[PDB]
Amino acid sequence: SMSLSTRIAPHLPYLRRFARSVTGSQSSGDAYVSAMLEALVADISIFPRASCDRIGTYWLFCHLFDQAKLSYLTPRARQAFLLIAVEGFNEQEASEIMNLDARDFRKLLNQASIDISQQIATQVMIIEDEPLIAMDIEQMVESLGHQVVGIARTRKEAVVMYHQKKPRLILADIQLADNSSGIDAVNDILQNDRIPVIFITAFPERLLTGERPEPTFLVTKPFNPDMVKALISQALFFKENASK
Repeated sequence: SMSLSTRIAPHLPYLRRFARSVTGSQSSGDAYVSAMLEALVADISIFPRASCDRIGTYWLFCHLFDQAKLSYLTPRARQAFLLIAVEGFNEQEASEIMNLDARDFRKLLNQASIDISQQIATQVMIIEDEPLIAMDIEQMVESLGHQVVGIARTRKEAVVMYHQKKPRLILADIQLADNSSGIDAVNDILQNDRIPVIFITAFPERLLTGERPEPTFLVTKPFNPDMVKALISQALFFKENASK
């Protein structure tokens, strides 16, 4: 109940999502989460005893790896927007996580909003069979300034549409009509093509165990524009730095 592991274990799945979103890969993101657990073993008292379990876990993760530091991979401004838009913390929770005053944290969100607005708009292909979901994500992507080149509903459509339209980013549901894997479909479609993919699921924790190959970016349905905006922004940032 008070057991230190039981306070931390339920929050590791979502912490890997934050780690993957900040590092750019499962291998790098999951590695930081494991290193955090090793750090806690060396000195168990580094965990905050009066914080809420989830806030203490994220605070510790940022405390160990951000004063290769996290800021070298994703600037703190964009980390601040990730904590709100993806990890679901409020402004004070995230400020406590990043150990900052409200004035310094609000300045980070504005800088993050500036950096994203300077990003070049991309062409997005959506793989989604449910119309209400495809309608929603298509409207959100275009509202953020990006272009939706097509919506594939089945794997067969997606193979045709991908080679026909050659998108620069893919938003794909993990499950399709016949319970077929959207993850397998994207993998078969891309082959060695290095195209950023963001997967949509109602249960992201199932792909955040760290026990097997898992996606880097997970949009949670029900989603909201901030979540999609941040994850698209991060996918484009890592792709740009890799190409340059």
